[PDB]
Amino acid sequence: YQLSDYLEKLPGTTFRKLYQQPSSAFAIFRRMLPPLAKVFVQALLYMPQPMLLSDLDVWVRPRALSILRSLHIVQITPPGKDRPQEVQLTTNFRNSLRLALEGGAAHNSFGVPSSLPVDPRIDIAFLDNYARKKWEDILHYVVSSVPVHGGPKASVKDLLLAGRLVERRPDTKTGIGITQAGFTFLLQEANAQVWTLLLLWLEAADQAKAAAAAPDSIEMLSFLFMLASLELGRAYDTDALSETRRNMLPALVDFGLIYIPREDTRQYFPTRLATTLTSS
Repeated sequence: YQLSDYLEKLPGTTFRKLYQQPSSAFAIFRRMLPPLAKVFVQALLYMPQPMLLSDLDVWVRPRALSILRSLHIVQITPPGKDRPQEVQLTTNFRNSLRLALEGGAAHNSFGVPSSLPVDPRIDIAFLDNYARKKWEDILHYVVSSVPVHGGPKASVKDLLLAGRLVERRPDTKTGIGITQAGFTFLLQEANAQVWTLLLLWLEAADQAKAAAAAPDSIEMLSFLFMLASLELGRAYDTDALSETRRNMLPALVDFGLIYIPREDTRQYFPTRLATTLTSS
């Protein structure tokens, strides 16, 4: 619904930057492309030259409903461009997806688990309370902007404001009132709610870059996919991340996708919000 809509707006140049990254290409591939599109793309990545449409039809076989829809989804997202009789895949996407399917991606590009002992008090229950309360607060905030005829971190308020889930208002003590977006946002399922905010967190950095040209969204998104491949209740090693990702842990903590302990900022714990992402 949301990620798809977001992606359908992205210009080619970004897609090819995003597909410098196996995990990304493989994540999209895995959990955007429908059962058939996968099948079509597999063969396509394997076969020698930009082959014949008719041969892809011979690949199709049964059921025979999505034969059209599958062409569109493929057409919009990847850099898998074609001209009648010829249907190519973009080097970047090919190269990226291959490495992924051959499990030959950088060793240090995944959630490196941590050797350090795990505080007995940090269980799935803790990591659920934490995350839950974190989201409670955000939801309470956007709620407390509904006319009545502390809350979250300042960085989130400003993000909701920028996102137009909330609008500045002269009348109200808060200085803030709910938008129709905000209403819609409040009705969405906890998954859709997290994506709604994350996509804003992304757009924000574009809206910034654009001006600041008087990390990029792609880096932020890649990392998100990574966090969706990690395991819940397991501690991961901070140092193994790239500077750009070490530099995103605060935002994701604010959002409740990550617990750090104060005791040891060598181990980051993804919450259920982080691992669910792509499975929803």
